[PDB]
Amino acid sequence: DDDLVDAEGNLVENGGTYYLLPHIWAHGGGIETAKTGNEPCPLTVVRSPNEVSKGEPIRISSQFLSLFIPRGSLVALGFANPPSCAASPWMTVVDSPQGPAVKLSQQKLPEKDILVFKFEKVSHSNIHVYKLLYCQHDEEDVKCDQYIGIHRDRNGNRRLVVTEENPLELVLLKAKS
Repeated sequence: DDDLVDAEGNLVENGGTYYLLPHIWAHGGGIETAKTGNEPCPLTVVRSPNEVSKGEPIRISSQFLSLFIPRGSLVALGFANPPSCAASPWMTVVDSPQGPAVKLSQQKLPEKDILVFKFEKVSHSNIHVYKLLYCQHDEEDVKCDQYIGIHRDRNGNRRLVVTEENPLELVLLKAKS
């Protein structure tokens, strides 16, 4: 099984909320949302530039009713408290000229569209660190080797998108009740 482990050494609970913090303190803070481009509201998933900030608590769920999450299972990431305008708390990946980007949606999407992430163990580390993989849809299946990284746009928003270098390396801190 080899279940995902959180920042404090305890197994990650399937469906539990966690702050997705960068391994390296300097990289910034937690995950949030921001209104960018032509969006009518905060639909762009970004990383806070402030270290002291833990971002939004994020629910991490697989497609099973298991208590924990085996390392190779696909996961969906949703905000515990999504911005009012999103139809559901779940993140999804949307194509574009710039490339695939993590966004929220104004409509409820099918599971196959939100269960597109996968955490990957970062080797050479004492605390459990994980890269965040994006899993596209080949035929009817899926495949993940594209990593999610950060792209700072013209206004300083550190948008989460698929990048080819400097992928996110997170630790999952358990959010409080």
